[PDB]
Parts: sequence; C-alpha cells; structure tokens
Amino acid sequence: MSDNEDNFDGDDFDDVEEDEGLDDLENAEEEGQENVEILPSGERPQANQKRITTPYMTKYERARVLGTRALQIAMCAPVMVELEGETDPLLIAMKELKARKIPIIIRRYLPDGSYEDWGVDELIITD
Repeated sequence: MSDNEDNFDGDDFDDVEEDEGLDDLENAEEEGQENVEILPSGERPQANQKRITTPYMTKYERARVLGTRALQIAMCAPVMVELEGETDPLLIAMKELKARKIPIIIRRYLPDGSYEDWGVDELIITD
C-alpha cells in the first residue's frame, strides 16, 4: 500500500519469525488472557494511531515473556539486574521484568484474526 512498505528493498534485518502463538505450557483463553506472540523488539513498530488493546503485561504476557528471557540467559545471556538471591534464569527474568529490562515485542492476537504490536516499553507491567 505504502511506497516504503511494498516497494522497500535492501533491508538487512537478520531474523526468522517462525510459527508462534501456540505455547506448550501457556494456553488458556480467558477474559484478560489473550493469545500472544513473543517477538524480539528490533525496530519497535510505531505509528500516528493509538493502540487498541491493553498496554499491560498480564500473567499471560509475563509468563510468555519470562520464559522467553529465561531462555536468553540459558543461551549464555548476561543479567541486567542485581541478584538478591536469584540464580535461576526465570527467577532472574522476574527481576528484569519487574525492572522492565526485557526488550521484547508482544504481539497480541485480536478476536477478528489480526494482531497488535506491544513493546514491553509501552506495556504497564505487573510482576
């Protein structure tokens, strides 16, 4: 539709968005608990239109994101927060989450079949 949208080539973003949204441990559609995709915030989609869903990090997003970050540490990722007894990637993920040191984009699916970009930065966390 847009010039820099369809006629945009010459990009160098190295990443592979594989099938996501279906978590093995996280799966329970309920009010306030939407199915979302955990993506790494690379550019952070922005626009001149206000988002329509909730800018928060429910137990859903929190769990999905925690496991994601806990996976990063497992992959030899350094912690960006202090450890007051934490030593486990998840435990520490909670520390970083509560500290909002987790750079990630939460793609929440809409009941219509679409999705919305939600960066943790634009999300009001509850940890």
